[PDB]
This record gives sequence, structure tokens and C-alpha cells, in this order.
Amino acid sequence: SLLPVPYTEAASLSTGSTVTIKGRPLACFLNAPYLQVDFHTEMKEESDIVFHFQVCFGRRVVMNSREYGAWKQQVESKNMPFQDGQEFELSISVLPDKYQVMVNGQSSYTFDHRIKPEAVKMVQVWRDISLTKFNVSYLKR
Amino acid sequence: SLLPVPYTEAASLSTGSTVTIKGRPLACFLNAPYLQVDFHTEMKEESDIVFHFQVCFGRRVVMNSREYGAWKQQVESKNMPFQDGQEFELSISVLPDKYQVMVNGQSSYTFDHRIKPEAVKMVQVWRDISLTKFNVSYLKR
Repeated sequence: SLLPVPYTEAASLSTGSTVTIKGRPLACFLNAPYLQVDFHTEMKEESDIVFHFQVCFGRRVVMNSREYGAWKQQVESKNMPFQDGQEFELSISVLPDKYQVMVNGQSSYTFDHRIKPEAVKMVQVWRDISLTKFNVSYLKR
Repeated sequence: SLLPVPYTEAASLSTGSTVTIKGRPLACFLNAPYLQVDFHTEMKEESDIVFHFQVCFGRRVVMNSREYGAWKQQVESKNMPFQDGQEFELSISVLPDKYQVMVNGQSSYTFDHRIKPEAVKMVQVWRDISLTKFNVSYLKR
């Protein structure tokens, strides 16, 4: 849609930051489109990932971190609030202990911090979606 | 690139048809981009798939068919001729007994026909690539 995918924005995160993403899958759920959101430690795409969030629409969600080039312990969820053929609103909040992921206003996943959120320098949103809105909030000290 | 992804073209295939695809992954191999090529029985994306070809760049290739809505026997290959960060040329030839997939001029995969190729009405190319060329040949009777 409006914003190009893969979408990359330089970013900083701390407690109280919220990342808001509005978009739509590019395929029906029968065809298993993916969505991936990665919080990176540098602008380079090969950099470490403090928070990796990957939706296989209609099947599962996997969350992980990539630290000094290597993937760590995967967290796999079968929770699937996303609806076939529908626009979604994703809200990722930085709490003191974890990221909290809201889908269409409903708490749907959390992921405890493995690396301090202050290590993030970039957010990338990619795979099989179009994007109409992306925002990182910067309202708190 | 030039051609929009997901890319859909109405198509017919028979023995001697060749589907040629030139493109580039949207991510480094460390980030595991995908490529998917589906030969569909109708223009609708939910239709059956006579030949499903899915590359997880740097990891594996899966091939299958989707028949009356259901996936059949997966064929999984670890052959990986695709090169990190590089443009690729894919050539899918319709032989009497199978599809043959050439990658950068090298025979790399084959898949025996489960449904007659004449059932194909559409080709879709999608996931994490850009496309610079797509052609279906129509030179033979």
C-alpha cells in the first residue's frame, strides 16, 4: 500500500515505547502468508535481533532473538487472533519486563526481554503484507 | 523491481512449455527470505495448485500439489544453488513426465506430474523477491 515493504525505520525503544503497525496480508490464509517484525541492533539487516516476531497467518507465531549471529530459544504460539482477508492493527508495547503484542486491541503475545530494549536501533517489517501505517512512539523520558 | 510482487499471470502449459523467472531476494540469506511459485488451476488464489515450488533461501526447497483444497505428499530438497545476495534466473520446463527446474542454467529439481499440466490456468510468483522478467513460452503445438 502506501508504505513500501520491506519497511525499515531507524528507531529507539525504552520502557513505555509503543510500535504501531497497520496492514493487510497479501494472500488468503489458505496460502499461508507470513508477517515478520524484527527489532534490530544496527541499521544493517544482518545485525542482531532483540525481538523477532513472525506470524504464519492461520497457523502459528514464532518469537526469538538472534544474538551474535545465532538464533536462541524459540517461543512458539498457536494463538491466532488475525482474521482471514482482514486488515490488522498490531501494537507492540515495551514494558519493563517484556514486549506485549496487541492484535486488533486484544493482548495476544508477550516476550520477556533478553537484551535491553535500548539496544534497538532499527525496526524492519516485511514478508507478505502491505502496510498503511507505522509509528514508534517517543513520548516518554 | 519492474514487475509487481505478488505477480499473477494467466497461463497455459503443455509439454515443451518453459516458465522463465528472473529476480532477486529481498533479504540476505541470514534472514531466510522465501520464494514461492505456484501453478494454479484457476485465476483465483484459493484454487488448486498443480505445482507448488517454495524456496527458503539458504535452507531448503519444498515441492507439493494442493488438490481439492488439500496438500498432498511434500517433496523436500536441501539442494541450494541460489547464491546469497545474487540475482537468479529460474527456468521451469514442462517435460512429458515432470517439471524440470533449472537455476542459473543448472538442473536443480524435478517434480513428476500429479495433475496434467493442461489443468493450469494461472501462475503466481510471490514472497520475498523482486522480479525483473517473467515469461511463459507458447511456441509448441
